Amino acid sequence: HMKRIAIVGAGQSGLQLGLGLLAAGYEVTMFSNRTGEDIRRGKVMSSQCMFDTSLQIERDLGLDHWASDCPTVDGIGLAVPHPEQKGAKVIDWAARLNASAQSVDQRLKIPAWMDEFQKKGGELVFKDAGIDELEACTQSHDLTLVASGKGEISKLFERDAHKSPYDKPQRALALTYVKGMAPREPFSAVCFNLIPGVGEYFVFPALTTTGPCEIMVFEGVPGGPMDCWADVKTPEEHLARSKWILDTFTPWEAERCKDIELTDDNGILAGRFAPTVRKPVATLPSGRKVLGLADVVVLNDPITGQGSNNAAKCADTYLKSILARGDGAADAAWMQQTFDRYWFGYAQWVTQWTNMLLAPPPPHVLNLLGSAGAVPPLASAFANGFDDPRTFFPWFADAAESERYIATCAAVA
Amino acid sequence: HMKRIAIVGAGQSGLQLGLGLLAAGYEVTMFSNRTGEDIRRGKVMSSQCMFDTSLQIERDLGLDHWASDCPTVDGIGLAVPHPEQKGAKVIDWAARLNASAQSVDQRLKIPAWMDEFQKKGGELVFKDAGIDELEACTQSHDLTLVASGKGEISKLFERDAHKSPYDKPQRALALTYVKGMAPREPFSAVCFNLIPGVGEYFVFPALTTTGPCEIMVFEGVPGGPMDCWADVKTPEEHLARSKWILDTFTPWEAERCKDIELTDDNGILAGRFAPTVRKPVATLPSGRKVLGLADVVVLNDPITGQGSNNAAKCADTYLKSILARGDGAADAAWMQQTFDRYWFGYAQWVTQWTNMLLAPPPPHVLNLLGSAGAVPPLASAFANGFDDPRTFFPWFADAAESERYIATCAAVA
Ligand SMILES: Cc1cc2nc3c(=O)[nH]c(=O)nc-3n(C[C@H](O)[C@H](O)[C@H](O)COP(=O)(O)OP(=O)(O)OC[C@H]3O[C@@H](n4cnc5c(N)ncnc54)[C@H](O)[C@@H]3O)c2cc1C
Ligand SMILES: Cc1cc2nc3c(=O)[nH]c(=O)nc-3n(C[C@H](O)[C@H](O)[C@H](O)COP(=O)(O)OP(=O)(O)OC[C@H]3O[C@@H](n4cnc5c(N)ncnc54)[C@H](O)[C@@H]3O)c2cc1C
Ligand SMILES: c1ccc2[nH]ccc2c1
Ligand SMILES: c1ccc2[nH]ccc2c1
Ligand SMILES: c1ccc2[nH]ccc2c1
Ligand SMILES: c1ccc2[nH]ccc2c1
Ligand SMILES: c1ccc2[nH]ccc2c1
Ligand SMILES: c1ccc2[nH]ccc2c1
Ligand SMILES: c1ccc2[nH]ccc2c1
Ligand SMILES: c1ccc2[nH]ccc2c1
Ligand SMILES: c1ccc2[nH]ccc2c1
Ligand SMILES: c1ccc2[nH]ccc2c1
Ligand SMILES: c1ccc2[nH]ccc2c1
Ligand SMILES: c1ccc2[nH]ccc2c1
Ligand SMILES: c1ccc2[nH]ccc2c1
Ligand SMILES: c1ccc2[nH]ccc2c1
Ligand code: NA
Ligand code: NA
Repeated sequence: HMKRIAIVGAGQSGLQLGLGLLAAGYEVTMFSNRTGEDIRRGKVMSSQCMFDTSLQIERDLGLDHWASDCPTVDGIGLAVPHPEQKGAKVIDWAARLNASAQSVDQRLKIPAWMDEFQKKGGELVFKDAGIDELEACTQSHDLTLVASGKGEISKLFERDAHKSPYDKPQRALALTYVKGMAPREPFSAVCFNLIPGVGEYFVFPALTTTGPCEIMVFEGVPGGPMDCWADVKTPEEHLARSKWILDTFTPWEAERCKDIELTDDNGILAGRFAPTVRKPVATLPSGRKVLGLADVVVLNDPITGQGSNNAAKCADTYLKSILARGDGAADAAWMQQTFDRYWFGYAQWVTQWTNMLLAPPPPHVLNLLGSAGAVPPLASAFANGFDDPRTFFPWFADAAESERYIATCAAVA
Repeated sequence: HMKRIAIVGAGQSGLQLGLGLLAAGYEVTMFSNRTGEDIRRGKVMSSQCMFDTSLQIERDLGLDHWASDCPTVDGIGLAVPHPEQKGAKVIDWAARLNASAQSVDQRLKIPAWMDEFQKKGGELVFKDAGIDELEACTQSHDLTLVASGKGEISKLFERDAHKSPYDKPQRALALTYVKGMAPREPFSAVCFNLIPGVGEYFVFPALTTTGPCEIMVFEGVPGGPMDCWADVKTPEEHLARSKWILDTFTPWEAERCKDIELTDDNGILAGRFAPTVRKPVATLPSGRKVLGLADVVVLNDPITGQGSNNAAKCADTYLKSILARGDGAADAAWMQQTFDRYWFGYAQWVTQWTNMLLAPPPPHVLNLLGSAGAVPPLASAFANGFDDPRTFFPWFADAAESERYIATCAAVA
């Protein structure tokens, strides 16, 4: 009678997909390796800035439960320190987003969606799932998906070397969730601070388990002055190192932080990983097959702020493919084509752009970013491209095309 | 109080946009150069095969008025004549679409949407609009759009030479709407017949003013054996020349046509045009500005079946941009950014792919099309790519990437 879907991994993409499937009349089994409460009170996992298109995917499913309470992010700003004048910027501009972005802590969203999943009839099973659970799921369900993010079981899927130009981390990452930051005026924004040869500091308002906050995101070229977390062993030390980066590299941002505190002692993170794309179909010892979802198959560095946007868009594409398939077999071909539509239609572009941004920038890029400060339509294109990075091609990557786009923008300024 | 939008040109994109704007509470003025009835009873304009994503845009607006009555197109087929054996094919395969396509004659859809537009409160003005009407609209409306398709006033917009690699027609076109064709079994499809060095014949079921039909689409390399319409001066002669092409080049299709008749004497068309992209902002003598929509700014050869899909997607992107803008100015910068989002996010890919397909194919393409006949997942990717041609990049265009995609497909077959 009823089609039955198993999802291993209770994360953003898995739960969005599972909730959509329940609403469409499927039976859904989901495995989680943590309780909701331990997720709420555990370490942060991301900075999860979702732009309008991803937000709308959630709205269309009825899952925008924090829309009113979560602060809106209304623009993007970009600043570059002056090579000469201390504490001055040589580039400093901003542009409004055509529609707001929002960052709802996954510590809030994932547990609440787990609650909703059970209320809507999903079967939530608690276990650190392994091969045995995948073998069991594939015998009792029409389709089994792995949605375990950066978890170890994700390595069941073969690395796709041609889609993975990097095999090492390209940035040392850290997150710091704080209260008390002076609000940005006259509108909120993701404040991008690009430190040439050193790294990046991004900061924006968000909602966490103690209410509204701002999230500080730090990325450092490995071995550089912002690869600076190895000796940090306490929350107090993490807050202090966060303020040290701002004092040292972005004193204009330190002026907003004279009174910041951590939201909670678990509102901190540091780590690193190599960008990786994996093949989406994994074969179990039995010969049965499972399909990878979102970060299991496409894992990008957070520098472009796309992971949670990718997660929403991936789960949307997979849900649409399931609903269209009907009673057709969920075989390896269908699985692969489902991933291919996500990859070739969308994620290949997000991934190529993110991987290029991790490398040292060519000269036409500096000209582009500086020109944006004098050409508001170009600044606007930069800001709104974060909602659909396909719109950056080819002009972000090619000098001649970048000059042509600057000219188009200047002509309507 | 109310924002007011003028649209010059009562075509598919203009009417979809106008109806969406009325539903959102805007005042809309629209200019048409023909009455609804003369459109219904006049010459056909297109073959308007719309794939699922475009169909869903219409559904989401409540405009899928023919969904139940229009025959569904459930797949794509590809056939290539054998160079040796007479009347045989060396390639002949098909694949199912993940969701049906539909072709509702614009002679039906445009007049019915004009009726709906008036019923929903739009102001429909009948005049062959010129500069004077654009000058008048721009004084009395917040935003004026030109949606006149292949009409002469579209030339108010400057040709974009960098986005327009062609300045001459690349195919001699013809359309023939017929009754009596044997239905394709066991499922309907767009039957692609590629005649190397000569042209293309496509055929699929559709709905017109006399009910269900099939549409024959002919494209001929200029000066070749299928550039064969210049001496056709009557409907009877047009039907006969249509059957001659099938008898001569695709006798397997002629077997379905032993009993075909025209749906009506105006169910025929022949012509040609150069693919053209235009700059989207036009400046009137007064200095006020107007924004071009759909075929006014991006006009592709029909060979890839995308014009009406582009029209729906363009009007969707423009409607979303208007709704997000609120009371912000509809200035040249906003106009340009609205087009840019359509172009860089979507249409640049449809356009580049369509323009490459008009040129003689490189060897890796023949290998790809032949391999699809032995690799069903690749045939499926080919078919479903017509719903989002971004999914064809880069593997349709690059030999090495084409070989990699064939390998991915063969591994899950
Ligand atoms: C520092 C940092 C900052 C980021 N900032 C942003 C940002 O600003 N914007 C943005 O869009 N993205 C951002 N991201 C990325 C984004 O958070 C992720 O890409 C997103 O969470 C991916 O969703 P997912 O559903 O694939 O995985 P997740 O949401 O991580 O879900 C995976 C879940 O599976 C569980 N799991 C693992 N193994 C198992 C197992 N064996 N059995 C059962 N369950 C298991 C895990 O516990 C976890 O809860 C950031 C990431 C990092 C690291
Ligand atoms: C032979 C052929 C086959 C095709 N087959 C397909 C297919 O299979 N699939 C597909 O998706 N697309 C196909 N197309 C393309 C598709 O039909 C068009 O791209 C689509 O109609 C574009 O919509 P539009 O709204 O931009 O223009 P239209 O829908 O053409 O609307 C333009 C309207 O503006 C009116 N107008 C012109 N000048 C003025 C003026 N001065 N004042 C007022 N009104 C004016 C015109 O009379 C017309 O009604 C085909 C095209 C051709 C020529
Ligand atoms: C170019 C522009 C700005 C810069 N700040 C520090 C180095 C450097 C180089
Ligand atoms: C190790 C790594 C990074 C650092 N930045 C400043 C001091 C320092 C030490
Ligand atoms: C939005 C945009 C870019 C970003 N980089 C890191 C976090 C983040 C959020
Ligand atoms: C994806 C594809 C086909 C399917 N048949 C039953 C469930 C299911 C999921
Ligand atoms: C966002 C993130 C990193 C970047 N490096 C250069 C531009 C840029 C934008
Ligand atoms: C193109 C290539 C490499 C790059 N690194 C940062 C921006 C950028 C653009
Ligand atoms: C992020 C977004 C767009 C961009 N264009 C050039 C560099 C770059 C970085
Ligand atoms: C290659 C394949 C098929 C063909 N039919 C006619 C010429 C030709 C060339
Ligand atoms: C002119 C053009 C094309 C043609 N195909 C067959 C005869 C003929 C004449
Ligand atoms: C669908 C797909 C391709 C096509 N080429 C011409 C008409 C047509 C319809
Ligand atoms: C597009 C953009 C801004 C606008 N303000 C009023 C109407 C309108 C349309
Ligand atoms: C559709 C239309 C034209 C084409 N030429 C080669 C492949 C192909 C597909
Ligand atoms: C790449 C380049 C040119 C082409 N002509 C027909 C198919 C095709 C693909
Ligand atoms: C149409 C669609 C996809 C394609 N891949 C190679 C040629 C070609 C034509
Ligand atoms: Na300043
Ligand atoms: Na046959």
